[PDB]
Amino acid sequence: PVEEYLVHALQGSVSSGQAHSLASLAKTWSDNEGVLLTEKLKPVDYEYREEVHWMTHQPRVGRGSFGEVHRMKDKQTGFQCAVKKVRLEVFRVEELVACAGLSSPRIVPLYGAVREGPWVNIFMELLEGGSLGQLIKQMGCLPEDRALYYLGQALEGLEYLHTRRILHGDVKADNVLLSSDGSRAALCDFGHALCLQIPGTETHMAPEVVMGKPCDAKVDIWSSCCMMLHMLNGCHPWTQYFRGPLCLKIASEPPPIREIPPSCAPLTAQAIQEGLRKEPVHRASAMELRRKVGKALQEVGGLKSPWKGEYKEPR
Repeated sequence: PVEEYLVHALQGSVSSGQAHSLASLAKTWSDNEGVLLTEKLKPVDYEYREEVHWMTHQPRVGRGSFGEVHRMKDKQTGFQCAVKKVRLEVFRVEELVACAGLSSPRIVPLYGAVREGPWVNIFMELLEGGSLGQLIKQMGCLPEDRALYYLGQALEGLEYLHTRRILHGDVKADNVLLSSDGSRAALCDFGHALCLQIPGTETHMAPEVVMGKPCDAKVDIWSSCCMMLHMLNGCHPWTQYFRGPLCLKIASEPPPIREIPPSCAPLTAQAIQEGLRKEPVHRASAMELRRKVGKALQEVGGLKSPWKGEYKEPR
């Protein structure tokens, strides 16, 4: 109830504050208010309004599944970052509560969040390498060493989250952002996150999700391995082989391990198989798989292939 009391001073205002304060306010989001977490983004006279205090790039172009992620610039500081626009009516408290206060090089830094009208604007570091999703499309598919390298980094992000009892909930290439030189990958977008003790991408769904079973951190591991397949093949699993209601096929069919490219090294194939066990209790954890994937990268000679480089044909 004292938490409830402190939230009142925050309501109706945009302030520069700390992560815990943003999390507490976000709990009330189920007309301009919020907390900005970096001095690079500054409120003006209790406000932070779109096209007034911050502006989106040029004519508005987006990234993300819904074209909801934009480049933006603080008009006062000149600082450039990314904004994810979320509809207030659909906003999930966990999108901010699960990630406010996190600190890991494997998770994209949260810069703040501001409600304005029917919008929750979530601000974060702009990673100028773009998304791993964009990279797969741009390059066709990724060589084995680079795919293992990014899976490894995603799994390190997952270790950090799972230890803290946070389920990401939608691990996929679109949700992995890259530094300008491609050397650093970080998890982003906690829209589907859950605090342990709402559907992610269907192709990446674990059998226990589709079957309505109780879910734990292992769901992120299955999804990360569907992302691995996406990286190697240039397409999602279940894209070929099945052409109807997809959720049923995930439940009834063997894991999509037949999509592992034959040319992959044995430990790569082994790692993907352990992450794609249908029963969660049999599936590798984030730590186990991260060690296996790190070893697999070493087994193919470490990271050698070019950042960008040459278009490789999708399967």
